[PDB]
Amino acid sequence: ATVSEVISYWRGLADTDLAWGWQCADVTNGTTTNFFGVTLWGNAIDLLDSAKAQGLEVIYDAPGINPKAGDLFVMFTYGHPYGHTGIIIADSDGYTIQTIEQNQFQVGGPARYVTRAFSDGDGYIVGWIRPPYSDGFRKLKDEVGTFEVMVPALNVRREPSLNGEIVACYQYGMTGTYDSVYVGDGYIWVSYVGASGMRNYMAVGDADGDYNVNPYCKFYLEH
Repeated sequence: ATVSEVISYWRGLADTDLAWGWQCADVTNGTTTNFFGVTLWGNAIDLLDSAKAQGLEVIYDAPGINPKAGDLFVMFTYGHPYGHTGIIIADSDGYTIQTIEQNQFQVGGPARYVTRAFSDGDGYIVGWIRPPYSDGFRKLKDEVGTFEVMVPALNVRREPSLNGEIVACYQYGMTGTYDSVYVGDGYIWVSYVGASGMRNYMAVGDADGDYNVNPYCKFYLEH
């Protein structure tokens, strides 16, 4: 993937919803997963550690060390322990950063243009990931399980399809029961009856056939 490709994708979304076609639903792991095939686990604040562990390039903020267009920043947050992330859309002079960021729905909101200082009332920039930029459905099984969300943010839908209506977005660490597993549109899905009373579907990893080959969750089976 190219820098212009990725920035243009995010500019498109900022310029403009419940039919968004990404499953992993934050800016950073959403981008690494969907453009680079590299999935990161953790809260936003954890993603520099997870990126390093997956062999990606990570650079920590320091005097004279400033981010570039295409970099994915991690921010320590004062108001909660989970951190914040976004994509840097222009080279930084070290005093401001131009970004696109996101603003039952626990995370994964609509994208917007932001310009921020390196440290403010909400938190401060810790560092950034530099991605390696270059030049139907079917029931699989009934199963009594619980999931644990391991990615920063994960969309939940009303149908187990790429663009099924989004009804929640779960955060890292969320757990819940499920009663069945589906395959569809390149993903494995778990399914459960939501509090609304209607059935929901959540993609839990990229699929090769019936195999979850890139998991977004951990799975636990009743004993």
